[PDB]
Amino acid sequence: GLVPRGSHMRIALMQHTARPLDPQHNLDLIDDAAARASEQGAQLLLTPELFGFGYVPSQICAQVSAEQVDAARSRLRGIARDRGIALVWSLPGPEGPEQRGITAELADEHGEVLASYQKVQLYGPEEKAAFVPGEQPPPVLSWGGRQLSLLVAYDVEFPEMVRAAAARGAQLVLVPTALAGDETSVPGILLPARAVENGITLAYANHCGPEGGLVFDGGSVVVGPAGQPLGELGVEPGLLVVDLPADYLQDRRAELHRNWL
Amino acid sequence: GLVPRGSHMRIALMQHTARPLDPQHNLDLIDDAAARASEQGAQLLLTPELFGFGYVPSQICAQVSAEQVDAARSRLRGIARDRGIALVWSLPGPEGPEQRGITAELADEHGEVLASYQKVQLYGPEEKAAFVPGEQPPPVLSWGGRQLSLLVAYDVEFPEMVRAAAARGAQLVLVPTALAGDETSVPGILLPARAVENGITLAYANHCGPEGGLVFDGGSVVVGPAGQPLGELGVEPGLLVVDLPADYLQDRRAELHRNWL
Repeated sequence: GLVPRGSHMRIALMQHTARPLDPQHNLDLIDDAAARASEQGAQLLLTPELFGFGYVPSQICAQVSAEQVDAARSRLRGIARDRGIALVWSLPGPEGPEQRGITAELADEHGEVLASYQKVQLYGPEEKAAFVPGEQPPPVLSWGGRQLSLLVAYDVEFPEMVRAAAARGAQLVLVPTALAGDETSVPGILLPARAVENGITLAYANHCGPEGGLVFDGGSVVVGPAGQPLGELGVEPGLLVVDLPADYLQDRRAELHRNWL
Repeated sequence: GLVPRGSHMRIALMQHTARPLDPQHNLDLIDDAAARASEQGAQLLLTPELFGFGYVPSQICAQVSAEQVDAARSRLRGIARDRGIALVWSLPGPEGPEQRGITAELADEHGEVLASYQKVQLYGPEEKAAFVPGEQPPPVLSWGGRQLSLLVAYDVEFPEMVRAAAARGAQLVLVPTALAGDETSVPGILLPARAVENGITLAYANHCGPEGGLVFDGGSVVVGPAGQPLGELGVEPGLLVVDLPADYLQDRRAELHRNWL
């Protein structure tokens, strides 16, 4: 509804099912969500991990070329510009099939790519075969009055990954994901802790329903600094729209912690 | 009740109010709990942070001598031996008032002190004035068929501290605490995450009720590896008795995480 008195940031999360290896279909779905989010007053849309090709790691490695990834990336830059909305997507990275990782990028409302990040924590044997892990810490950048960061899926389950973002100043961590198998503890136990233990907000945008042999949980959610959901979806497709409104980060004895991991 | 088929470890947690600066009274309370726990078949009793002198950091620094700490320590070693129960307590450390920290020690059922640990993460200005922070990682040792570790209070709120224990092999992390001010997020959001994110069990033994100007929350709890409470108390004094029955620890990219804290 109308923009509320105490908020100058409205975000949207797209939760939907992707079709393996059908980028025209999946990117159309993102385009539809982007238009809808923009009409609803959202300034940014977060979309799920690997949505443009479906969550099919071994098929992506075997069948999706670099030129086909770049074509999807171009289309997504165009959707950000043409729908006038910042957009976070996740595709394979730009290198050859055996050299690339899983990435996330943020384009602003002008279509300018502000940040790119390569998933550091790959999940399971299929992802580890299909992709190269990232080696760089999460980026943190000013946008819309806050410091935003990016992580991908399994990364958020590691307190170290969220702490790395918060250490660089992050306030709002945006996380494309692909979580299947009724893993309730991730959004139900881990995200709230990641929010509280850093004093940050996180947004987690999942696939939902059957896709690529798996059953995605939905459960997309935005969690505030007190660990409470500001908004959440269940298992069905949806567009979640949320208005955003002793100290751990300074107290942590990071010079000792770094020697004890 | 009777020892159950699938469990060979029964632990107890003492939740009670301490009297500031009255060790005879507070150590009697521990003795009472130890006897009761042993009768109930528990093999170990966990007791709260600084219970023997009360949670009064500035008064401990100003008024409690090293010889008075050592006298309390001796009494607690004797309670472990004489009640035939392993005992985790927390007192000031053994040094002079301006050189010591807040510690936790574990004595076995023979009264042998197996481990000592000095709290690394001091909470607030009063503790930081009254005590010196620890510089060593948490200890991990075999006892009762598992790897046990110790942390104290605020330490457990840092994922890095629990990860440091789990990295050394910990399976069961025992935590004397003193949590006041209706801080629900600690036992309600952070402990479950610390358990899940490491695949461990944690035990958290609090004070309860008014003491030393503060109002302790109770809420003592044992959390299993799925993040669910195996047993819990509310705000009243009690003796909680619990029978104990992709992979984060190996997947974490600790060599990168250590550079990003």
